Formats: sequence, C-alpha cells, structure tokens
Amino acid sequence: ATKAVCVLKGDGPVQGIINFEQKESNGPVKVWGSIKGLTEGLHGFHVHEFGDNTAGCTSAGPHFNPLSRKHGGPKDEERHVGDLGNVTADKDGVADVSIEDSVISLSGDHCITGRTLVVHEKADDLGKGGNEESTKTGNAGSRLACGVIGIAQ
Amino acid sequence: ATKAVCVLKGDGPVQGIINFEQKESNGPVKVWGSIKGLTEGLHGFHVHEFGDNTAGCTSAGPHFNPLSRKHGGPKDEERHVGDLGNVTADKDGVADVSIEDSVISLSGDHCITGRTLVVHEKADDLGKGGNEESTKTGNAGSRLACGVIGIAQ
Ligand SMILES: CC(C)NC[C@H](O)c1ccc(O)c(O)c1
Ligand SMILES: CC(C)NC[C@H](O)c1ccc(O)c(O)c1
Ligand SMILES: CC(C)NC[C@H](O)c1ccc(O)c(O)c1
Ligand SMILES: CC(C)NC[C@H](O)c1ccc(O)c(O)c1
Ligand SMILES: CC(C)NC[C@H](O)c1ccc(O)c(O)c1
Ligand SMILES: [Cu+2]
Ligand SMILES: [Cu+2]
Ligand SMILES: [Zn+2]
Ligand SMILES: [Zn+2]
Repeated sequence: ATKAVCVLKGDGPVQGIINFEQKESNGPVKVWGSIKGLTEGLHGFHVHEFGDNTAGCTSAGPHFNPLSRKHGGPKDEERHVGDLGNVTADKDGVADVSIEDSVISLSGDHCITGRTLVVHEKADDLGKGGNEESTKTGNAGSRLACGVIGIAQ
Repeated sequence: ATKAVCVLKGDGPVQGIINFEQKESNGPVKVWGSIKGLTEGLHGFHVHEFGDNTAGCTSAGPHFNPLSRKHGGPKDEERHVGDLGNVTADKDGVADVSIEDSVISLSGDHCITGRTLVVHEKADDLGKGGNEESTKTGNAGSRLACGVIGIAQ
C-alpha cells in the first residue's frame, strides 16, 4: 500500500493527526485520525493546492482543484479534488475522522502529497449556500489548523 | 519553473524558512532561505525519507536514499539523494542558506516534495568521520528543527 500523514497545527487550540492509506495504485484512499480543540459542530476539511505554510495556513492557497471545477462535497461529481467535506466535533472538542475517498490519490495527477490539509472555522456548505463564495470555499471561513501531507512509512 | 517550500520548527528555538526552485525539468535545484536559533557553526542539513512529523522530527526516518548509496556530502558522487551537507550559523545564530544542488529534484524519483527537511544538532562529517555511523548519518546528531517540504506557487 501507499501511505501518507499530516500533522495539523495552527495559532490556537486546534491540533490533530490524519493518516492516509491507498491499497492500490489510483484506488480509493482511506483517511482517518483525530482532531481536538474544536468548537462543537462542523468544520470544513479540505486539501488546498499548495504545501506552503510560510505565513501560516493562509499560504496554502485555494482548494486543490486540478480539473477547474466548482466547490462541492465529496459525494458530488462537481467538486474539487481536495473537497473532503466536514469533520464534526462534539462538546468534547474532538472529531473522529474516518473517510474513504476515490477522487484524492497518493500518486498521479490528483496526488495530494506535498499539499496542505486544512481544518476550517465554520461549516462547509458543500457548494449549496447560495452565493458565489459557496462555489469556491463552501463559506467555511478561516483556517484553524493545517499541515503539509507527507509520505509515510 | 517548479517551486517548493519548507517551514522548519522543533522543540527548541530553531526556526527556518527554506525555498526551492527548479528552473528546468530534471535540472539543478536552488535552495535558499534562513534558519535562526542555532549555535554558531555547522549543522547537518538533509532531506529525510518520510514526510511524517507525527511524533516530531524523529518520525521522518533516515536520509532520503532512493538509490541505495552511502552517506556523503553534496559534492560527492557517493551520497544519499537527501545529503545537502551543512548549513553554517554565524554568531547571530542565523544560517543564511544559499545552495545549488544537482541531485535533489522537485519531480521524478528524486522528488523531495512530501518528505522532511531537517537541520541537525552538530556538523555532518560528510562520510569522512572514520566510524560506521559516518557512512549512514554523518554523525550530525539530533534533530533541531524540521518540516515537510510542500509544493509552492
Ligand atoms: C491500516 C488501517 C488502519 N487502514 C485502513 C485500510 O488500510 C484501508 C481501508 C480502506 C481503503 O480504501 C484503503 O485504501 C485502506
Ligand atoms: C450567486 C450565484 C452563485 N447564484 C446562486 C444560484 O442561482 C443558486 C440559487 C439557489 C440555490 O439554492 C443555490 O444553491 C444557488
Ligand atoms: C529567486 C531566485 C532565488 N531563484 C533562483 C533561480 O530560479 C535558480 C537558480 C539556480 C538553479 O539551479 C535553479 O533551478 C533556479
Ligand atoms: C510564496 C511567497 C509568499 N514567498 C516568496 C519567498 O518568501 C521569497 C521570494 C523571493 C526571495 O528572494 C526570497 O528570499 C523569498
Ligand atoms: C543578536 C545577538 C545574537 N547578536 C548578534 C550580533 O549582533 C551579530 C550580528 C550580525 C552578525 O553577522 C554576527 O555574526 C553577529
Ligand atoms: Cu479548506
Ligand atoms: Cu538529517
Ligand atoms: Zn473546494
Ligand atoms: Zn545521508
């Protein structure tokens, strides 16, 4: 299998760890881990284009969108490659992450390694919020924590 | 051109920003930036195999060595792909980094993106130190700061 990993950190209480595994070349990718320090509710969860955190999470740019599509949710045909939806935190501030996605990859054209995974302030409206920004970012707000996705053993 | 970047941080005071640019496909790579919080002198500077910083810089594994060679310096034929030698800190505690390297790449099998850049405790002896460990790590000691190398705009 191919494996990757991301340490999420930022300028506040939000921290996390997210693991990735892809059993077959170009096959589905399992994404799992835990994020703590979150306000209760939904937090947008995306791979952004660049693995640049020079000035913090802002430096990562827009969602990873190699195919020039509008923002959506992971189950949509019309989505960014980086659109992984939301993670959901309880009152404990913890979101347990367990996702399988067939659009991201750990090899090829849609490869997410070397790019930034970001957990956002607010909910991602999955492109259904009614303004143009919904179709770009899902109105998920600021970047609470992030890290560069790296190759794992 | 193709560009990459790495933010260095650790348990202590060492912090850095390192930029990479590769003008031509498969061409040499320019590596430049600054690292502060260092003791004066030489500090080993390497790309390590894994972009895994789960438990800190130790998680990054050994020097990146896709071609199964021994450790050396950046101007040696016999070196690991990750062997970028030493950076040098002055009495300001800052290393002003400006390297060109013909072995690392930002694509292909020598791609360092998604892997970890590490700055070490002590000098790298470039494989000339006279023990077995010289030929593996250059005796450069602990990992002061590191980051996962990401794709840049
Ligand atoms: C190592 C275990 C905890 N990971 C889950 C498993 O490797 C996996 C599950 C679903 C997938 O789509 C996958 O590529 C890989
Ligand atoms: C502002 C632009 C993107 N137009 C909004 C679009 O006509 C629209 C209307 C109703 C909806 O429910 C919606 O998600 C999107
Ligand atoms: C902005 C400056 C630092 N760019 C350096 C230049 O793009 C460059 C110099 C030497 C090289 O080998 C290279 O790939 C690229
Ligand atoms: C990607 C942007 C935000 N960073 C540019 C980088 O900080 C930089 C550009 C030109 C330089 O000469 C330099 O030392 C450093
Ligand atoms: C800031 C402390 C560590 N003093 C550094 C000193 O003023 C200094 C400045 C510039 C240098 O190049 C240097 O070697 C030493
Ligand atoms: Cu995002
Ligand atoms: Cu090293
Ligand atoms: Zn998106
Ligand atoms: Zn080495």
